[PDB]
Amino acid sequence: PALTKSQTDRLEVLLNPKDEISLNSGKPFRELESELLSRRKKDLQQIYAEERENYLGKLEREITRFFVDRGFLEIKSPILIPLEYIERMGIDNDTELSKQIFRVDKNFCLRPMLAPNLYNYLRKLDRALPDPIKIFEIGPCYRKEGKEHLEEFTMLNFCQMGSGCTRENLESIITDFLNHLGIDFKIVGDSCYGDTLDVMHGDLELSSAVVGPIPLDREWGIDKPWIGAGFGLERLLKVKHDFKNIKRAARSESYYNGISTNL
Ligand SMILES: C#CCOC(=O)NCCCC[C@@H](N)C(=O)OP(=O)(O)OC[C@H]1O[C@@H](n2cnc3c(N)ncnc32)[C@H](O)[C@@H]1O
Ligand SMILES: [Mg+2]
Repeated sequence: PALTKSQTDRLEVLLNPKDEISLNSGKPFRELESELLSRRKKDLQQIYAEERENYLGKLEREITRFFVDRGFLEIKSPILIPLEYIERMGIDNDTELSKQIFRVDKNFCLRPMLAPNLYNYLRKLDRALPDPIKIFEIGPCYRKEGKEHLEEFTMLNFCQMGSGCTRENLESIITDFLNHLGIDFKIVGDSCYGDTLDVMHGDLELSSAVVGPIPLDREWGIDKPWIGAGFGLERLLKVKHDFKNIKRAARSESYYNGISTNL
């Protein structure tokens, strides 16, 4: 008897990218399932015996090291932010991203992006720190949203403001970063300040990057050249570990380092 679609779905939960097992050599479902359960249990046992690190935590630590070592100040800013910051980001009450915001009270929301707090840090730090100002943050962001989007995700955003804010410098930082992580990519932009660049892995967007200045800056009291980019950590993990589904890379009770916890 052929496997049912439901049975196949169940085995796929238990399958890890490089399992050499074949789902069509006569073995009944129960046997295939039992084999995969054994393997996934042994995977968790191995993590628990040796490293004990969560991939999302560990990636955050590796990225933090990378940016700190290259002169960028580590920021930890609020996750719960004023709703006014979203409007000030140019996201109107009729925009599609406006419908994706998780509101919390009359006045607050879960940040859907790192830009507003980083804008405020850039303005504030310009009074204390020498040119150029280099900062980054990694942490949770939220958007009401498939196989590439999560409602709860983790962004890296880095910024430089003042001298050296060129397209070439931005591309070089992106290039050093992803070659450090071991992640294949191409940078796409219309090749003729103002530019947005997409960092792609095949069809998957890893990042949107901006060469400022842009008109939005004045809303935030910023009037200097700047460059920056945001990367989703769950996307980076998905690519690095070859997960078929991004939910395997997320904060989750169903997956641990891309291993099913329903065993
Ligand atoms: C001060 C200052 C200025 O600083 C800056 O603003 N500097 C320039 C950075 C601007 C770009 C960026 N920061 C941005 O605005 O969000 P995005 O919608 O473009 O998506 C960014 C990335 O987040 C991930 N991502 C987004 N949505 C999701 C999701 N639902 N699930 C998983 N991953 C996601 C994914 O990797 C995507 O490519
Ligand atoms: Mg984008």
